[PDB]
Amino acid sequence: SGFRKMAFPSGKVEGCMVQVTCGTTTLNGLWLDDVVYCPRHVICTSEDMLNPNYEDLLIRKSNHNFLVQAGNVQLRVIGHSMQNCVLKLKVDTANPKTPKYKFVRIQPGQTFSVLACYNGSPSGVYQCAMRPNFTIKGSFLNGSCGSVGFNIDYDCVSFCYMHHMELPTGVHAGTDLEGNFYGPFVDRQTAQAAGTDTTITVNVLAWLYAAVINGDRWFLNRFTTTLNDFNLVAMKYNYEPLTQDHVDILGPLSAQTGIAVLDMCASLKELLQNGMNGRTILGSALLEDEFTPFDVVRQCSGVT
Amino acid sequence: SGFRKMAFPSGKVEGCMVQVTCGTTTLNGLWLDDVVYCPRHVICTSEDMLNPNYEDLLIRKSNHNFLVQAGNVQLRVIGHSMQNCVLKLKVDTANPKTPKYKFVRIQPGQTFSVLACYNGSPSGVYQCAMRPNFTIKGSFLNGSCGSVGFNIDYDCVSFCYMHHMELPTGVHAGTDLEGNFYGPFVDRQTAQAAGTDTTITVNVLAWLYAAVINGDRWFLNRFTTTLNDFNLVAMKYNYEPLTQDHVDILGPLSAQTGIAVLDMCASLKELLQNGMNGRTILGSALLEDEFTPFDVVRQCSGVT
Ligand SMILES: O=C(Nc1nncn1C1CC1)[C@H]1CCOc2ccc(Cl)cc21
Ligand SMILES: O=C(Nc1nncn1C1CC1)[C@H]1CCOc2ccc(Cl)cc21
Repeated sequence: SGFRKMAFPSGKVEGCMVQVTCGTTTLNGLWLDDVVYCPRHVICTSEDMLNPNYEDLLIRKSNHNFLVQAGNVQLRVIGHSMQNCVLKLKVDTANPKTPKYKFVRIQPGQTFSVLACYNGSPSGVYQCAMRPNFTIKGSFLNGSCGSVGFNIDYDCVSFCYMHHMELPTGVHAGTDLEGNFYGPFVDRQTAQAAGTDTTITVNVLAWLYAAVINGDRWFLNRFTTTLNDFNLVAMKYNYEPLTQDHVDILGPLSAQTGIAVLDMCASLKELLQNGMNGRTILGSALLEDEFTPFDVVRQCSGVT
Repeated sequence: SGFRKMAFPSGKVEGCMVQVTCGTTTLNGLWLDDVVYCPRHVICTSEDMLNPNYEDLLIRKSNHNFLVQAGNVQLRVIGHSMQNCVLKLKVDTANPKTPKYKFVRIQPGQTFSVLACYNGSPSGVYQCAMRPNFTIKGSFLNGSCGSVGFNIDYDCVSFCYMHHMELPTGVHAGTDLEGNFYGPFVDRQTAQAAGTDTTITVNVLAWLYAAVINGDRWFLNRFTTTLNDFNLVAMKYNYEPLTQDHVDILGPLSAQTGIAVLDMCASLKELLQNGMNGRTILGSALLEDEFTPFDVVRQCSGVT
């Protein structure tokens, strides 16, 4: 038993991390097959970032200007192209450590692990959620750009995020591996305010199921509710509306614990209305929303 | 910016995980050089665990009874010995993926990453602290025994923990890599109650410094305190006593923020006495104690 904010093992992704330098800018790249993926803002100076014309800036760059280093060995760049906000640097060597992989665009509320890197070297791994306002709350310093988010299904790594920037509010923004930003954000140093950071309701419920499975039951009450009644309370508390799709997704957790989804919604409703009263749930004093129902099942079953 | 419960990249440790089976028991082992380390309770049946005589049980086991599998390939066991609560299985092949490593016995309050494994395969990685009562609060299911805790200094992996059991209270106990248990626990299915789980005061202060560095400053007050006055409050709240050694260890964080350690102790004192009042610090509603002052410096500087 016990429930932890668990990240995927990062070894498969560590073997893909490289350093990419263009001029005076060094960031991280992802080396998969004979392609290195990195944020296109590697071509920018700090001045350029204020209003960059990436196509115009890219004209002044040749293959030899992109310095790609894997460990202590240099990769030869034989091609470069821009796909949305990412650059794809074709190298002459396929990464021998390339795992089975996919590029996936996640939905808000989904979780992933981030392997934070600096100069192509891994510093740490943590679990994140794509917030409903399309930001992530990570831990990224200067040089962390190009660090990636991913999920693993046994031996296939699904890359879902590449880190690009920190908004003036300290939250993070990035793209999928096709270079498309999550949300309305652009790779420009400009006023970009995030929208409302609502709570991922289906994730909180999944985490409440994880608590029951792991012994924390104090919050279970004698009440039930309806999707409409629950949603009225969820609106008031900046919680995402719960749909029948979410109820169906919670089905296996409901079956395992014997607690109907709407009964758990009524427990969540009372927690929102009365608070925790100085108590904790799974060692947390707030309602945790960065565990999906799939993460809960996976962690509680031991998927390797 | 941003501060996350970050684990070390686990690739170096993933390459050491093997499956060890003895009879009907399968658990994880750590393969370093030509030795596989695993909990000695791999030789036990569920009945034996009630009152095992490990030396007597071990007499009935030969090298061929320990089945060691690395991925899909079997390792030949050419020797076996018991060192405290761990078995050391000598194999005929040195692990080609053996990283630079040390075996270290950590002190209560120190942190480490756990690579949770099942059948020699990694399932996930999370950051833990050795509690002051010598337990850890992990996420371990049946089959997770032999999963290890470690820290990394650039390329050297310091193994500090091997998972052995879950106490009836859901907390976890284990040994260092010499097989010595942390705390008073024994590898026997018996009444083993944990002592008081006090809060790691020096870690909370380090995390309060991390909050200031990352923008969360609401809790800073106009007060100061003394080590003795602070410790009176810390005793009342089941916080570990703060020593001058702890103040010295917080020195670089104090210097970076310009907030004297005793002033931060006065902030912590008011937080203990008044609570958070429904507010959060680094996205937490409670005082976090599983970040050491070294973790805070490391995360805030970007050590790879
Ligand atoms: O935000 C940035 N990258 C990063 N990633 N995670 C965190 N941080 C930094 C620490 C903010 C870059 C990309 C956008 O253009 C600029 C412009 C100025 C500066 Cl200082 C940084 C950046
Ligand atoms: O606690 C155990 N290992 C484990 N590790 N982390 C978690 N869990 C299990 C889930 C409790 C083992 C070792 C002690 O002897 C026994 C005896 C009975 C049983 Cl059921 C398990 C065990």
